[PDB]
Amino acid sequence: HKPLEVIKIEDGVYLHTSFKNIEGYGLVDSNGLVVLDNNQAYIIDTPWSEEDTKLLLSWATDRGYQVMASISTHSHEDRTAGIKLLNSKSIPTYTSELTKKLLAREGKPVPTHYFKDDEFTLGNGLIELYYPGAGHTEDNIVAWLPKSKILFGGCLVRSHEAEGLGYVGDASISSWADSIKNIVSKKYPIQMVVPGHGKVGSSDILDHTIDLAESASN
Amino acid sequence: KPLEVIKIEDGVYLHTSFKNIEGYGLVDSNGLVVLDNNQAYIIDTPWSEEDTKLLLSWATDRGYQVMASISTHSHEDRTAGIKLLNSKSIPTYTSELTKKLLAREGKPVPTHYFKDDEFTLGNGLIELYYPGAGHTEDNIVAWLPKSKILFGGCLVRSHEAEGLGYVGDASISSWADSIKNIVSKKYPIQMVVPGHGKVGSSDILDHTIDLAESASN
Ligand SMILES: [Zn+2]
Ligand SMILES: [Zn+2]
Repeated sequence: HKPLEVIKIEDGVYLHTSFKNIEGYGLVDSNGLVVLDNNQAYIIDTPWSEEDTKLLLSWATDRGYQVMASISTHSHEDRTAGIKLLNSKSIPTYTSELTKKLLAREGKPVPTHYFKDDEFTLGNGLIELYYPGAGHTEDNIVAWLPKSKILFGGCLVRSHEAEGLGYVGDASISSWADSIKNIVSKKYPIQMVVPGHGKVGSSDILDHTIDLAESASN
Repeated sequence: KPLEVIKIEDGVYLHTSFKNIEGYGLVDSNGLVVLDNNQAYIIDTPWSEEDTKLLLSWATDRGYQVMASISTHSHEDRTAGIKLLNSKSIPTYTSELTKKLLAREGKPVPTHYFKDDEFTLGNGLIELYYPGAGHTEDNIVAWLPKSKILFGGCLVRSHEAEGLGYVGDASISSWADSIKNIVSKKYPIQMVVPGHGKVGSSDILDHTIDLAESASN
């Protein structure tokens, strides 16, 4: 597959995108973020593979950044593949309590840290994490970046160009619209929503996602 | 999600296996089981060794003898059902080119292989043909004279497909020429089975040319 791409999307916020070859279908992209605070770096979702995680770490360290932590937004592999490698480098890895326990139940590498409430911050205010309820998975969380006004929605949100909800084998479809409404209730002054797959868009990505969820729910 | 097998004609069964793609949804992949009396031939295996196991179980529970498999190209998916069949002493066939491509990539290799651009399997049951590069450099197709079905694998796209699929190893500018070589065989095609998506008519070929020429620009 083609290798990790990293592109600046705001002052101190970079989009990292990994790619998978899907036989029969084509190339599929997966997004996360790197957030900088002076020379400290925080990774929101790892890349989709251990080797693209290695490239992400090298991106940061070649720039003289110290990688302080990762947070993964649910237990699925496009969010967590790199937890094994970061653990091996002694980089703190974080999920929610629920995500950590799901990983453990499945015999997957676990983060070295977790948070218990519906809200938590990383980087002492830099990244606000929120659990809005089930949708894409029972455990999906979102990250709000108050300085850049970026909401990282992960797979709980769908890009404009997405006509469906994606992989729903672990989804709670009938809960999903309510969980997006919970995000809206936070009154974040969102100017960009970053989905787990596809292109970055505005806050109207939330309304789009509600439409898809309500349609599927029937 | 587990294997599905369904009859699409007397003696011909469609097997469809599924992958969970984690930002897109479920992706299906097709192959065939072709019967001559109780003797069964597999055209492409499920992309999983675990689904191939189930396809073999499907055949032998019905009391069929699995005579051979044929693989249409060297991609990770439709092979290493090769590994499994090899282990059960079931002959596995590919083109010689496909065989060497696998061997070069250190993948499991078929025990059997054919040299020319044409080969017939099962006493006239299955006709294999190499039309040129397209989805891949080595892709072959299988023609079934009895049922008048062409298995196009990923060289052909379903009527519903809007793109050529995974094009990483494609010869896009060679692709329309290769479909043309299939048309040039003048097979009395009643159906075409794509590697992905719904089975359809011979117009699936024209559709594929249209995607290929379009892409070529
Ligand atoms: Zn997921
Ligand atoms: Zn292929």
